[PDB]
Amino acid sequence: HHVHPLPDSVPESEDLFAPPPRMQGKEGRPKPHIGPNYESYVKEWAKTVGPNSDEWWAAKARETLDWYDDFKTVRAGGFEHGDVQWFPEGTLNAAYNCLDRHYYKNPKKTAIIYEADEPSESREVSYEELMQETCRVANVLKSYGVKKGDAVSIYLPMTWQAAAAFLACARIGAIHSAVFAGFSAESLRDRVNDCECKVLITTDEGRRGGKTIATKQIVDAALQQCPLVENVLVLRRTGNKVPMTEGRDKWWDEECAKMPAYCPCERMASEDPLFILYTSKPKGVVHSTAGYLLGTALTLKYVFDAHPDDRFACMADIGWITGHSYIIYGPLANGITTAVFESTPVYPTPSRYWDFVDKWKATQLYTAPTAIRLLRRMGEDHVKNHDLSSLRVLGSVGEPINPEAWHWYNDFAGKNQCAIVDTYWMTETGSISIAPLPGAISTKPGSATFPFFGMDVDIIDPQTGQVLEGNDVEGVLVARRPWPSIARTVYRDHKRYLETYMKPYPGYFFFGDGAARDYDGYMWIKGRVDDVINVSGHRLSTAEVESALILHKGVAETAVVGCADDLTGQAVYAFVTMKPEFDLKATKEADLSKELAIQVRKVIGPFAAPKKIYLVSDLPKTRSGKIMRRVLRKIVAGADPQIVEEVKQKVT
Ligand SMILES: C=CCOP(=O)(O)OC[C@H]1O[C@@H](n2cnc3c(N)ncnc32)[C@H](O)[C@@H]1O
Repeated sequence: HHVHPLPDSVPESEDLFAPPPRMQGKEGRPKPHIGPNYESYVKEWAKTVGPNSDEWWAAKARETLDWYDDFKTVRAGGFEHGDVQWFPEGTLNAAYNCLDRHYYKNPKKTAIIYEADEPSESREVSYEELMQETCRVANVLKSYGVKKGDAVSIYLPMTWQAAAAFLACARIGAIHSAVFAGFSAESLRDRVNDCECKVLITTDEGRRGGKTIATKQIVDAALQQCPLVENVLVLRRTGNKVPMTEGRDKWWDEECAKMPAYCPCERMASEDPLFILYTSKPKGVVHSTAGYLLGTALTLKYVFDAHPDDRFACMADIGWITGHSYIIYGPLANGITTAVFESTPVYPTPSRYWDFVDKWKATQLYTAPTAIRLLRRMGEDHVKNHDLSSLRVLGSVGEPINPEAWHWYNDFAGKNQCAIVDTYWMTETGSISIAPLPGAISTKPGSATFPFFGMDVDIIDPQTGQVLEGNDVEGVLVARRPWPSIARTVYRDHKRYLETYMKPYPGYFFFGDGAARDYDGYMWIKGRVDDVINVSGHRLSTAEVESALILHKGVAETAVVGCADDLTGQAVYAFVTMKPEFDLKATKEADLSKELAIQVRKVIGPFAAPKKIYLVSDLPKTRSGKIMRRVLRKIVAGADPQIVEEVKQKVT
């Protein structure tokens, strides 16, 4: 075979995992929406793509969402000029479909499981309580003069009220622009200025992993260079003394106390912007209302086989698109219970995730590979002794998942009884693009499998632009047609939007990842095209090599980048993080990096061997969990910021 799976210790003949009994409607579990085999997936998938899919999408749009005014046209526009349209004549409100209509049905039903940084301070937040706090904040925003189309910045930590902040902006037609609680004043500054918002929401302080976040302090430093900001709503999260600017800053609780607990919904056009999300100049991705909301609802319902009574647990942060889509809009659109996790995976201990699952009986869990590798690094005592039988599905998101981690996830977290869904997508896709449907697809470690409804992808040659037709091919991934949840522009920078995604390969959407469709049709996302290494003509993906390195005993996490090599063009350079146990004194470093080079030669090839390996305590990662390989590539070429100092030193 030309295309090989990500290196794994299990033989390929014993590495295919059919949907287990919890996803077969047995043991009293819900029957999956799509099942039981790959055929049942294509039968429905094929309805959602091609020129004959309008009828299907028109129905799902009316099945999934409540509409103030119905739509006439289903889709229009294209990539060329960035004029994507979906249900343009229709109107709705995001807050209504995430709150009101569910409050009217079961008001005492839990909407949010607020898992506070301290486990004892956790509680349930019903829809009634959530809708009421949302309407109060909306009325506060309206009292500040916020109008439909105005941008509002949200600098909130993972407290449950962040959902109220989001939905309050969408209730009145404003455009919220959420920023990671923890970002520096300079990063916050640039994002508050680009969106030109006049209102800012934040807390006095944040709490994560037992460490405080001086949100109001960082905000004060930022707003010194944000002239437009006139009003700041400050939430009392810790109650510790923080500076408050007279006139500009008002307390959340005191402002909401003056307002009613209901607020009418603004009638939004399908294509009115819902939010701006800036990606780490700053790129403010913009999403519309109807299309983004429909994509998050359908993906959640089908990719996680969500049912009315489930308790979905996405452990991401709302500063990330993963939180936007699968903490707030997605789950609450479907009217179920969702989790707001304020802590880390290892506070107070590396058992927190599992203490959480058994406490609330999470029916699905959804986190990043960087966290799965973290818990793997901490031993199996923290997880082995839990029940966790309430789970049915386990999700990975943010990067390629090494089969080694995929197995640990499958073994201990799911006790080999849960489906593993490797969900591939981007901030610019709005919702999950390629992922296995858990009740129908048999999984391969590290493979996203097949594309989701509305997504028709192709493998194109990166230079010629020709479609590699069929199986056992590899290249760069691209989409053939728009999908409902696709981003519509970059805020006040539609040229960057077209030049980044639409002009590289005229006719398609350009994700920026390498991909391979193996002999069975499974898709394999190998990493960022920018991270590809060209060793004497061979194109090495970062997932291939990293997955191989983590196959050696004691390896915790790895990151490989490229650098100029006179003989080979580029050479591979590896940054390796070893587990706590591994005694770096007893074992010669030279002998270790030599065993690793061999490990790569044996499974990949004699060209993928690193020309140099660096041992480091950690890796440069973003808040979401992405490994910042561009940094490592820049260094070799000459979150926790203190990790860059160790790299510049260990490399030099
Ligand atoms: C997850 C959504 C939000 O991610 P965002 O911050 O927009 O970054 C998107 C990128 O994450 C990678 N990526 C994400 N999921 C996967 C995945 N499942 N496998 C491999 N790479 C992945 C892949 O490079 C993609 O372009």
